[PDB]
Amino acid sequence: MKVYIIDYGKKLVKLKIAEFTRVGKGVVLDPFAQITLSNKDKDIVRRIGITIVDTSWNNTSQSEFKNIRGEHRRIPILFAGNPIHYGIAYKLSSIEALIATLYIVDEVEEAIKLSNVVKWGHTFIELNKELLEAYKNKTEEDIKKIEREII
Repeated sequence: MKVYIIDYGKKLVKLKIAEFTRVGKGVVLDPFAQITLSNKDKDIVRRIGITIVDTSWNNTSQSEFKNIRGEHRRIPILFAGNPIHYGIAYKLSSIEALIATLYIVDEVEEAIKLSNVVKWGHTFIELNKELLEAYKNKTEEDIKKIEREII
């Protein structure tokens, strides 16, 4: 699918997968969003795409997500599989949030090809795989109750 990035993430841009933008497009991954990503954002992702705001979980605020154009969705609980934040909840990198999004929108197939862009992409998947499987192609409410259980 198409991937966009808002910057005030060199990898995805170098690898032809993403481009920069000033205006949000498609589904905007937003930790401050009330609506959780589900199987209803599936066709928006396929036709329009995914917008990423390049930032950290710790020092971000809602001010940099607030007026971004597009459909705002948060990602359910997941654990970073990168060698820097391994095991820590919610602290996903840009490529991990992409892998997660693709998995949940019933596109597990491409969550794999993207996971080979980085050497630890495989680690992130198998660390959360049936968490990802329990998330895949499920409705938001079905996805959200599970998120509450793990906590």
